[PDB]
Amino acid sequence: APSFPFSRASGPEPPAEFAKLRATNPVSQVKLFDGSLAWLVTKHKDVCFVATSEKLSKVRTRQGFPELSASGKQAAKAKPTFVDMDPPEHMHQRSMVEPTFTPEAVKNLQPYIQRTVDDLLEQMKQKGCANGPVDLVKEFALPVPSYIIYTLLGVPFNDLEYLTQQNAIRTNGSSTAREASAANQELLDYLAILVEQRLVEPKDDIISKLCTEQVKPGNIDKSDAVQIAFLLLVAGNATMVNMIALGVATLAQHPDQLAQLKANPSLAPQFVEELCRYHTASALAIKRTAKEDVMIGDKLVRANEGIIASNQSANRDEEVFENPDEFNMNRKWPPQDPLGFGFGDHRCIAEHLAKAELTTVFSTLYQKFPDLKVAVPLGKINYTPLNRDVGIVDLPVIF
Ligand code: HEM
Repeated sequence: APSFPFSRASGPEPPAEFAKLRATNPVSQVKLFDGSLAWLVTKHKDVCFVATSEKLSKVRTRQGFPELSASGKQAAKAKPTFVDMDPPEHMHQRSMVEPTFTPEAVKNLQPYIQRTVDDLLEQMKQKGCANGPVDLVKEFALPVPSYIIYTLLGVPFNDLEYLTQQNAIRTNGSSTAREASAANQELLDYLAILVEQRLVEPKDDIISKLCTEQVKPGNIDKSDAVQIAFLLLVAGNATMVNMIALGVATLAQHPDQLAQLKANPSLAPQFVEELCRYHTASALAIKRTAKEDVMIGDKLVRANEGIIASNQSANRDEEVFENPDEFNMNRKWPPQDPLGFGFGDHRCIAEHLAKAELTTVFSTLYQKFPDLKVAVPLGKINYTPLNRDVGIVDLPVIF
């Protein structure tokens, strides 16, 4: 059994194993870091089944849960938030924060999303690139999702830049373990203080809603509120940064489609849909253990055996998406959903927010900077390490 996670075939490409497995062995066994074996599911239809089957559990203290590293194994010891819950606990806690992320609520946020993107682009213009390329990640891709989610949680404007840097340190590939865990503690300590404050005078933010509607009535206590707030910050931020940067790089690689976006900014939604299918930047989140024996394709998965469902592979499934390895913002979409945000009850709570952010970025960026160019040869883009989710570490641009 091959070791899993697989390595990406190159900087921007999924692992090569997935296409071979989809063709010849779509439910197969892989070997995890600790020697245990898990089942790997690669076809779109089977990923949807794993994501919705009531016979499968996300509870991480069940025998067989497929942790992919040693830190995940010890993270499993902490009190769980709704990301690691089964029904009915899952929606009980998830519904406490879902009102901010509904399509209606995200529509109302759209002026603020646009103002945030406008302000950060205007700052980048004023900085200019007269002394060399600037890093689109540090200058734009990182602060846009960071400022928005921090602001929604309730962080005041003056604290945004420090906390944005600290959260970046958490996931930066060249951080030492001491740097990353110190940045992590910095974030937890700040959120605990913000929770204490909102308990005394609530404002109009997510932490205030939790303190007022759940902590004070006793449905959760203030430490749960910290954990839930922390989850909403760290679950998707690094992914948002990577999606923005991957979108720019992808458009640099497909000049004809960038030309269409420049001439019709209203194509941004379709560009975003294809971006999230093609670059599945969160590919290791759909993991389960079997509560009972369950049949998947031609394989029997026994109780207490772990399953990993690759939405990355599913988003390249030849049986669902015609020419899946071509980036084509003008593709015709089948009835099946792309799985960039997962599927079923656990499907990304922030799907609408994430897409609204991505759509605002790509309908604005080239209107502001019509000559935005990646400043290094495209073959020299600094992608994330091949053993990690696809992403871009830094992206020098001129404009
Ligand atoms: C483009 C950016 C994003 C992508 C591609 C993405 C992708 C995903 C994926 C694949 C999952 C697993 C869903 C499943 O189990 O079926 C997920 C879950 C989640 N995401 Fe996102 N996400 C993004 C942005 C965000 C943001 C901005 C936030 C927070 C504000 C967020 C919070 C979450 C949470 C809390 C979960 C767990 C939901 C649950 O188990 O009920 N994500 N996301």
